[PDB]
Amino acid sequence: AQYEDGKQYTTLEKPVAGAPQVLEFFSFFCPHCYQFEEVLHISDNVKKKLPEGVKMTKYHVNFMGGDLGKDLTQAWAVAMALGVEDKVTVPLFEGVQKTQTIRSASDIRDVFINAGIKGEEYDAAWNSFVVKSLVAQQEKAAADVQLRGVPAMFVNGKYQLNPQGMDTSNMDVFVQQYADTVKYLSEK
Ligand SMILES: COc1cccc(-c2ccc3c(CC(=O)O)c(-c4cccc(C(=O)O)c4)oc3c2)c1
Repeated sequence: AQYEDGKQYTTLEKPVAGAPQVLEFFSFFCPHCYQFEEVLHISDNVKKKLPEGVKMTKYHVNFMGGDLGKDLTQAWAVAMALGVEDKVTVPLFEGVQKTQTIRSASDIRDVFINAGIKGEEYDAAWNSFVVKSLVAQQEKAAADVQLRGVPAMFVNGKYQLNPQGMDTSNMDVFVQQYADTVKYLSEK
């Protein structure tokens, strides 16, 4: 077959029930995730190939960056609660990996302030129990699939993308086949 279990994707031994249709995990400390987001724009290219209105979920992970890595998961929960993901994704990636000016929770907060999020607005969400639940959601999702590495993408909580089975000769070709695989899986 053109698509085969173990080539472009893998099947989860224990399927996860009720998971998001398309769920990808990432870390602002993850170098591959930087390439995925800023150079390849994988998520946006996957979204453009799925049926309009499909649910695309993106969660941060804890297992990179120790203390800061957990602050970034809470900061991503803040971004999700306020709906400012598209405003802080770039500066956070570059703050951590390009300029390396993000070394504390306050430095993370600076990115939101510079992005236009009001100070009181950010601090209220940071300490809100809505955000604490969003943090638990992200952790539960990663735990459900026994996530040990990022970047990663799962489809309907049963199939896991295998980026190792694609050609990296061409930036655009790699993205296209990745997105086509997600489409194929979502139609399974
Ligand atoms: C077209 O030019 C470019 C320009 C910028 C980046 C890339 C590029 C190429 C190859 C990969 C691979 C697979 C591999 O390492 O073989 C991964 C990856 C993804 C998720 C998890 C893991 C893991 O194993 O944890 C690895 O990300 C890649 C990114 C290519």
